[PDB]
Amino acid sequence: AEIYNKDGNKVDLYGKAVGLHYFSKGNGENSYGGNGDMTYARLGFKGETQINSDLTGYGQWEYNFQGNNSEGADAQTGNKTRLAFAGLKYADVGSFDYGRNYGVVFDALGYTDMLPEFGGDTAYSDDFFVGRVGGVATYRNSNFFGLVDGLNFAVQYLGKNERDTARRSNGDGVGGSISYEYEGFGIVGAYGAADRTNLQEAQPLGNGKKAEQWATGLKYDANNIYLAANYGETRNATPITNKFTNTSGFANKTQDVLLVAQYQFDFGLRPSIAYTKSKAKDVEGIGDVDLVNYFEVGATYYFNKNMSTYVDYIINQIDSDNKLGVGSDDTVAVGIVYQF
Amino acid sequence: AEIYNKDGNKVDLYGKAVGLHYFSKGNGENSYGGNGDMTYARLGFKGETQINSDLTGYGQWEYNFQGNNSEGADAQTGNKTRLAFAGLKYADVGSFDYGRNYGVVFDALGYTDMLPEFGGDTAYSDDFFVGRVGGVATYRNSNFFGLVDGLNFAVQYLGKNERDTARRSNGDGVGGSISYEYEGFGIVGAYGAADRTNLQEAQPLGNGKKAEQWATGLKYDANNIYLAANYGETRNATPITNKFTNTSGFANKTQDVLLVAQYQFDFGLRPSIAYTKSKAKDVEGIGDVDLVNYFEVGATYYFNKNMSTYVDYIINQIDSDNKLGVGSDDTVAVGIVYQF
Amino acid sequence: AEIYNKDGNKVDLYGKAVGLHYFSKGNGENSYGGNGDMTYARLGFKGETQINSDLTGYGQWEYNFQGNNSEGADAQTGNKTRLAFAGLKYADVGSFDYGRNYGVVFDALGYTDMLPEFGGDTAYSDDFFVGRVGGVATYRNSNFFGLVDGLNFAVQYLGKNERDTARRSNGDGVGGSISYEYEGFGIVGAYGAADRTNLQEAQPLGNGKKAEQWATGLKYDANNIYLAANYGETRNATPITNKFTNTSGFANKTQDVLLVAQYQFDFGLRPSIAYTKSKAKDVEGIGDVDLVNYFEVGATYYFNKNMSTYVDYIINQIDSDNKLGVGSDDTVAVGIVYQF
Repeated sequence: AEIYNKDGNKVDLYGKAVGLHYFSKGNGENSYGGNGDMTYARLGFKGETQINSDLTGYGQWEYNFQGNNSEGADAQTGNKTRLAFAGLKYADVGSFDYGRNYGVVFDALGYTDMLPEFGGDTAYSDDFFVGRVGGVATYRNSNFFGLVDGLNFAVQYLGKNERDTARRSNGDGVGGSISYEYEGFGIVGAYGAADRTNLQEAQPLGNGKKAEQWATGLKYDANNIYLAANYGETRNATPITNKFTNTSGFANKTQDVLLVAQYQFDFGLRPSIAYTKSKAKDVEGIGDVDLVNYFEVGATYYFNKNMSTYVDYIINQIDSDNKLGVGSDDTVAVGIVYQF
Repeated sequence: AEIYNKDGNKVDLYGKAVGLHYFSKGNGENSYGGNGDMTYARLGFKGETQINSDLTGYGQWEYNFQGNNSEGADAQTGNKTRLAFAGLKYADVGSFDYGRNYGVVFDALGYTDMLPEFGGDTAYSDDFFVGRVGGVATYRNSNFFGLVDGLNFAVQYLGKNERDTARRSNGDGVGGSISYEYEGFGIVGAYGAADRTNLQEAQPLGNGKKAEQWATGLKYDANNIYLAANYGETRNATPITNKFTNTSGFANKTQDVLLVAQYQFDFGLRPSIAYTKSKAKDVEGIGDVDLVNYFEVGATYYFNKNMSTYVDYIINQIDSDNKLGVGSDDTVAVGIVYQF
Repeated sequence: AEIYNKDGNKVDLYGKAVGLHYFSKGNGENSYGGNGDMTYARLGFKGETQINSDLTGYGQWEYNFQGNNSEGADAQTGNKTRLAFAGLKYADVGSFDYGRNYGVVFDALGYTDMLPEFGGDTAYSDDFFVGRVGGVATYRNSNFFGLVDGLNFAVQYLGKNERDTARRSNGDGVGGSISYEYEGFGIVGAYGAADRTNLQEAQPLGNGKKAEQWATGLKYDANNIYLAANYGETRNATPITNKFTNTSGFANKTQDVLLVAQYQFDFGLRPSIAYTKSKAKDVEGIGDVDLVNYFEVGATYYFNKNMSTYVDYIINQIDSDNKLGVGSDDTVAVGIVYQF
């Protein structure tokens, strides 16, 4: 909500309290999403100041507070800053921002990251360019310097983040996206490549000095209908774990497909149908194996802009004999959301 | 404070900065409350949106930031989300919310949880139904569907929270409260029962498959006078530790009494007198032993709605030979509170 | 930004999102500031309520959220409450506040703590009176009870904070500051002395039962010019580490000098030149050694009150053979700041 707007500066202080519960069978160790309380809250601010008629400065910060921990020792589990960046936007020359932000390959993966609760499975955090990452310098142009309405592009510089863990690290890299929107249609293409750290190369799964990710996207977004498809491939970038062996690393290559179809009724209801499949190829010792593979059916009911409820159901197609130990059980999520 | 109210949505962003210091003798390892700096801050939001004339949606989130840690390694000690829930309220049919919220037995224990600093000793966090807990689904009715003014009830469903620690866990359970208010008087009754996890049953103190808690409450709240009494009993629910042995678990049964008498002067001062006693019975190897036992004398001075100061003094009656090692020294707390 | 002002209470909710990157050579283990992403965000509130015409109550809380951690296990690294206090201000009698606040010796060290990114090197956190500390009771008088315009003083009581670490602990102590301001000129003097804990005395570096810190300050602050000098000395208070040996403790004595010269152009640019040097003396086994020693050159460009960018460059004069292992490489910091 906009809580301040004076002298050229506007601040939006936003957040949500999500009462959320996952229903699966087991111990929930063989299901898609897990089981039990998943309640969380979000808090963030978004600021924008008009320096002059052509120049805008902006900043954004967003945090995740889990609401399913006790008030004991595990109290901070899962808490974290999601976004933290500041930038400048100038006329039709473009915008530049630096900090913790979305990788450029999410410019394409955002097309299908619209399910009520699940979906967006290949947009991993701290995984080069597909999700939220630290230390990215992003340059974005809209409408090709004001000359081609609807044609955008971006280039992103990713600085090395040598962390304690192979999973959360990355070396330097460069990525870019180009997209075109016209009358409800949109097409995007996005590609990133980066070096891998020593710690990443010491991992038993995956071999290579460079990580690459690319995705394509196609959508139709108008007349209360939302249809979108993504196709992407990664080399040495998708994090995987062999549960049997307890060995971890990156998939040599993945081939990813995500499809979503939703419809927004005027009275508030928004059904959703999706299909997601991600398969790893050439995994040392396993060969080809599915990482993700389901059908989704769900609905969101929007009481208004501040309140909603949803049910999200994953009809998991992972087989029980999946070679990496990837869970095969279904998951149903039910949620009540207040937001401002 | 209400910082936003537009288009049917109102957001209250609230908080406090509490400069707080406990005074006790020792090393403060044999006193009631401890000793030294206890400064903390609170931040929270409360939202409510009017969907239509009969239907309200709401959400609340509240966090505790300790202000007595260094900026080093111990910086997060004691920080945590206290509340995180969202719900819907419909006409006279009732309200339903889900998330981290107060257990239904706090519907009765809240009567005497009014001391300036201490008190509310049996309303433990993450302890089934007596305090703040995760994964509770709460249904509350006011005025018996609009037919009986002042008669309320609630039913609460508690989902299993299988945590790392016996102390912070719980199995499934159901609890309820009924209360009646009339012209300054109020009477409540509240009861909850839940399964205990394996980890809870593996503990050396306490034996049983089910945890039960109930409390009764009586109050008089009018004419600047506040008088309240609680009587409650628990089976297998109150967490205890034998400091000598360093063995921990739950008290087979407890018998709890809490009394409070306060008076609010018009000029700002609010003296308080209270008495609290909680005794465990049938503790393996100890027999009957006091957990809590004191007299309280205190005062709060309210400069206005935003500022106050208080002194809270605990005249501890625990004996020095208490068998579980429960501290016997007095504690004095002094506090300066700014809130919004 | 002031987001609430009604019925005598005003709340300022403030913050910033700082996209920040340090450039140094190495592994950055021999540079002044380190290397890589240093993005962070700040969130805080400042409240003030007018109780009556002579009496004001106030509270402040401020937190640091790092933006250069992954969303994994290291997510909280560096997060912490910086300030948390509440107080009362009465007419010309003075103000009193208690909580986590700046030590009184920062009353003098604040003179030169004005660099764009670095500087303020001897104002360590959780180090008795020179920086932010927990459990301080501060009394401050302005204009000598309203009788001497520009003459101020403060007295501060520091309570023992017996922490897990020698570095973040302190015993009881008392400190004070006196300062005088007149037509752009300001002179301050500040001194604090405290007991040291057992854990502090068990450390291999430094010998003594009491920690002392004092600093003097002189500034000229008017006509867009800012010039300031600090001179200070510490006994048993400055934390040091011998990287070779991996032994840690406090410097027996330090002699500290800090100089800053800045100029504010009307168009937004504010160049800065500074010099800082801190030398430890009588360090067990080393003799005299430099802790800090550089020249700074930098600039901040202020687009307006909400947006700025800066470059801060440290021309390090530490030699490569420095006996404690103190880094000798330069550091360049570049920052884009949105604030509200």
